[PDB]
Amino acid sequence: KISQYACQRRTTLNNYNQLFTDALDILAENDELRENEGSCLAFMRASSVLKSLPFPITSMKDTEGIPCLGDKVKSIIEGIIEDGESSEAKAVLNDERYKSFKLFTSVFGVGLKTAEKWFRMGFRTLSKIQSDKSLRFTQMQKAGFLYYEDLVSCVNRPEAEAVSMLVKEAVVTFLPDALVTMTGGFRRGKMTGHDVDFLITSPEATEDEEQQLLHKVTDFWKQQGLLLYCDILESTFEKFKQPSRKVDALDHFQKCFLILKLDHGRVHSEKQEGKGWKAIRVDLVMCPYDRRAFALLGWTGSRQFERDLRRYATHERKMMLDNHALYDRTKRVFLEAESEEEIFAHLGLDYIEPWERNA
Ligand SMILES: Nc1ncnc2c1ncn2[C@@H]1O[C@H](COP(=O)(O)CP(=O)(O)OP(=O)(O)O)[C@@H](O)[C@H]1O
Ligand SMILES: [Mn+2]
Ligand SMILES: [Mn+2]
Ligand code: NA
Repeated sequence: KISQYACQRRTTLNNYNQLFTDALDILAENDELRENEGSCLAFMRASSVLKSLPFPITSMKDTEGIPCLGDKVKSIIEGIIEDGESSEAKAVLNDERYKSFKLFTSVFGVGLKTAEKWFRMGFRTLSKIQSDKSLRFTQMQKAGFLYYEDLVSCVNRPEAEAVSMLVKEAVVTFLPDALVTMTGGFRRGKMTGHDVDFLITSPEATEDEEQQLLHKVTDFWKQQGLLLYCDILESTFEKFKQPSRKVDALDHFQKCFLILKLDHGRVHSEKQEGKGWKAIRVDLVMCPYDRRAFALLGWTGSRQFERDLRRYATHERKMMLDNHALYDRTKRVFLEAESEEEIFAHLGLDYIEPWERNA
């Protein structure tokens, strides 16, 4: 019996149901754009459970006993079994609002509100947006347009590893005892990603040393001429506050959203070609040493795995979980963890490996 929770499922990158899940992911994305949160959630949960299957669905009988598959979802599956296509997802892919939203938000610095604004102004192409003499762009959007081709091309594993070397070299220069971990999609085993994320923590650093590290590391890269974009968000972390009750929990740790210049010579791949460097989106998070397991768990993802982990903790265990802590409402105590395994054990869950969290 397959659980309704992604945190009680093993979801690996060998997806046998991409025909169904690609269609469900498109329908969920459209519901997000149309502000239909409920329908979005139902399609995301259906897509997630099909991603966990160890075999491809080839008939409607194969869907028996699978949770999170409502009547609307089963109609979509039936249509794909019929002729190998989803008429519903095909209509979304041909919709002008959907096409514009996907295209505009593919730019770093452009979200739902700016994409909607440009659509209602009559824009349909990035060429017309960039060349417009009346539009005003944020510093984030300027970087998004300037490095667009590099950012839209996938970051591969040799590039992610080359970035990891740069991050570690910079970090240990100021904090030699610091632990640097690659998180996000690449930690879940992905071959490619839109960015490279890292968790940084130090067992001996002070509160001030912890606060200054991201400033020191980015100033060092600025001096090197490697910092193409930088936004540092100061910490709002509260050591003794209860974890978030929200569906999508906010992270209060100090973090930075960067664009780094990655020289081709630093990349050890099978394959200078052009300008000799590639712009790479990099996110760095700094957390207190005692919260490193909660931060690692939250930053590893996937987003669906994190949502279900927090939902299971609340509804099944009367626990409150987020990127900073785990609180037991029955025992009235915060639960400590030195590893992700200890968090799973506190929750009464079998340990799910990072490459099994692709929900
Ligand atoms: N810029 C950011 N802001 C907030 N959280 C982020 C973040 N980047 C990464 N994370 C966190 O770490 C996980 C990775 O998030 P994302 O970076 O948005 C992409 P991904 O799941 O890593 O695959 P991809 O970036 O390789 O395509 C998420 O669970 C999220 O909570
Ligand atoms: Mn990522
Ligand atoms: Mn990221
Ligand atoms: Na965007």
